[PDB]
Amino acid sequence: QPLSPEKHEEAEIAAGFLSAMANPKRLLILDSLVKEEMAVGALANKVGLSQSALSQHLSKLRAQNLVSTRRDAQTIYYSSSSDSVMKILGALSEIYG
Amino acid sequence: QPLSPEKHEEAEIAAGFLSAMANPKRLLILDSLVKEEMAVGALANKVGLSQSALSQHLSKLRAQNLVSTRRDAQTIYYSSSSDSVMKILGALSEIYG
DNA sequence: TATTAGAGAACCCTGATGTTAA
DNA sequence: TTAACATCAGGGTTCTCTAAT
Repeated sequence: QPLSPEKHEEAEIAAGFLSAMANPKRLLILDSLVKEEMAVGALANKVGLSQSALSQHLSKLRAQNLVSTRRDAQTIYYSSSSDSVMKILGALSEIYG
Repeated sequence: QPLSPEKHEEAEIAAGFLSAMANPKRLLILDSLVKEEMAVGALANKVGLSQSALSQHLSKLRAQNLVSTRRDAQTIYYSSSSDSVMKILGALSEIYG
C-alpha cells in the first residue's frame, strides 16, 4: 500500500525544518544562539563567516521560524528559543556524546 | 572569539548526517525501514518513487551508513537499525505529534 | 537492481548595493 | 556621512528527478 498524501505532507515539512538545520555553520549558529543572544558581527567572528553569508544563513533560519530578534539602535540581537531546535540539538548531543 | 576547528568538524559530521536525513522521500524511507524489512520494489511503491530515483536515495543512505542490506539472490532487502536515525525520527515525531 | 548523464532548480559563497538608525 | 544588517547579483557546486530509440 502507498503512503497517504498527508504523510507526504508531514515528511515535506519535517524535511524543510531539518534542511534548515542540515548545514555545519548553521548548526554552529543555532547552538550559539540557543545558548545566548548575539550581535550579527559577533556571530560572524564566532563561526568565522563573512557578514553577507551569515546574514543569508540567518535569513534562512528566519524563513523556518528558527530564530528570534530584538533591536537596539543599529544593532540586532539574535537568539533561539525554538523547542524544535533544542530537541534536534539534544538528540545530536545524545548521538555524538 | 572564534570556535575551535574541532567544533567545525563536529558540525561538519552532524550536518552530513542531518543532510542525509533532510529529504521528504528519504524521511518516509527511513521511517518505513526503521519499522520493518522491505524489498526495493515495495519501497518504491509505498513512497511513490521510481526504481532509479529510489535506488539513488538508498545509495545516499548507504553512503552515510544509515541502512543495511540482505540478499535473497535476486531480491535485495533494506533495513535500518541506526540508533541515531531513531533518535532524530523520535524528536521529529515528538515535535509534529 | 545499481550506474550513468543531463536538465532545472536549490544551495552557498564573494562582492556590490539597499535599508535603517545615530 | 558612519555603523550594523539586509538584500541583490553573479557564478561554482550540489541536489533529485527522468531517460536509458
